[PDB]
Amino acid sequence: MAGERFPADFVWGAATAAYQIEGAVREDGRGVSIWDTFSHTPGKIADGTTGDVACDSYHRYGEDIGLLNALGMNAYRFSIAWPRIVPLGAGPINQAGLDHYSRMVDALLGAGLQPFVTLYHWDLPQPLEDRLGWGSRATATVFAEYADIVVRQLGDRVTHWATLNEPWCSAMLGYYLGVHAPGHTDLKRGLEASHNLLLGHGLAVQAMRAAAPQPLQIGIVLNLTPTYPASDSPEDVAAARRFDGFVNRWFLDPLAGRGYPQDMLDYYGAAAPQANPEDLTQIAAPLDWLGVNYYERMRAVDAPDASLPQAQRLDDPDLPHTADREVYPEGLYDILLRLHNDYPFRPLYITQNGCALHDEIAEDGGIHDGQRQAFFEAHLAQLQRALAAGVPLKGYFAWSLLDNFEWAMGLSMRYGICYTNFETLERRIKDSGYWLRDFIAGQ
Ligand SMILES: OC[C@H]1O[C@@H](O)[C@H](O)[C@@H](O)[C@@H]1O
Repeated sequence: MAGERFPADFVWGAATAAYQIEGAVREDGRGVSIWDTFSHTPGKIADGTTGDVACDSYHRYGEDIGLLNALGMNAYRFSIAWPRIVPLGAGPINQAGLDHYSRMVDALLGAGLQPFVTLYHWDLPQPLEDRLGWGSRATATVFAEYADIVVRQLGDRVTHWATLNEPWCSAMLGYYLGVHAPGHTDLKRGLEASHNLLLGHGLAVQAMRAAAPQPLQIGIVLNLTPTYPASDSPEDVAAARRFDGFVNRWFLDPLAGRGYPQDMLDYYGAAAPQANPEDLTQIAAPLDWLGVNYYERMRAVDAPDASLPQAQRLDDPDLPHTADREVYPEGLYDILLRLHNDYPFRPLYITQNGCALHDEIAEDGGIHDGQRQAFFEAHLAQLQRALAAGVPLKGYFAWSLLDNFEWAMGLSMRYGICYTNFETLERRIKDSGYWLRDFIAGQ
């Protein structure tokens, strides 16, 4: 319809992550990941669940393909589990793991679904964490070797690759705030991890281009949180700037060849890595695209007594909330306009966008998730505004294809466009999924 059309070659998909969906944690040579360790640690997961079974997608990926087909998607964004490919992190290959993903790629291509592969969505092999994990430069080197191994096997068929998904999460939630695996709580550890993740990224790009049998389109995927000061006071504006630095610019700027943002370097002081020029060069290895994951904004107030970056969220109770977040579609417009005007990355993909609700199977057997339908409608409206402004946006992936193991929240927190019955492993398309289907089909 008028003003609602996307390009005919637009990528339309849904996204998942391996540990969240696959299960089969010890099958076919898979090693132990930090998320195996962490979810089996008492108290770390809200509801006592683990990824041991999850959606059982290792075995049931064909059912997932069925859902993607029923939704009329043309792509699927998924991650490869490093523990299935190099079970010790640095060590022998596990060919059974590569063969699994090779079959899955062929199944997707046979269904007309373009695979968008993420190499790292948080499942670091535990042996590497025993040697400091992302706290060690050596983890970056062996990440790049893993990236080489996978591209050698799959790069004849998969053109679109991301290295990392959300390094801010891996570094800050995993090593500073302790809420994600491996669960450390130190700023310096988080910042060191952030550097070695970026370095791993850059080394992997270069290794991937060398190993690939055809030219690849290589990206990185960042979560970006547009930040707004709660008032125009100097204290609140500065807090917004610091939070923006903490999440967004700390990664955008070095990727853009701009070094680390100097305001944040000066703020972090000696807790930040010494970033020698050689490493910054590697970090800025040229990228073919950037993936944006968008959920929420941050409306920031100063919080002098809080941990760095001394900025807390002030919830606007005017705006409505999902099960776990404030809904703010216009922030997607703002962040895309910022990337378009202020940074060099292009084209752009929205690699995750979605929401969590208290979804229930209704008496009729459907899932009436109208707030999620409205979430998608409003965000896609902002993407059409962004396209109208000249933003080079080439695709959209709904987060998530199906309800899954939602990290520290366990099975409790449902982000799917399809409902997963975790006892029977049945999947059912929610109403929001049928809305997406029909919206995409109108294209
Ligand atoms: O809650 C937002 C988060 O959802 C998770 O399901 C995804 O794996 C993350 O990549 C994302 O940061």
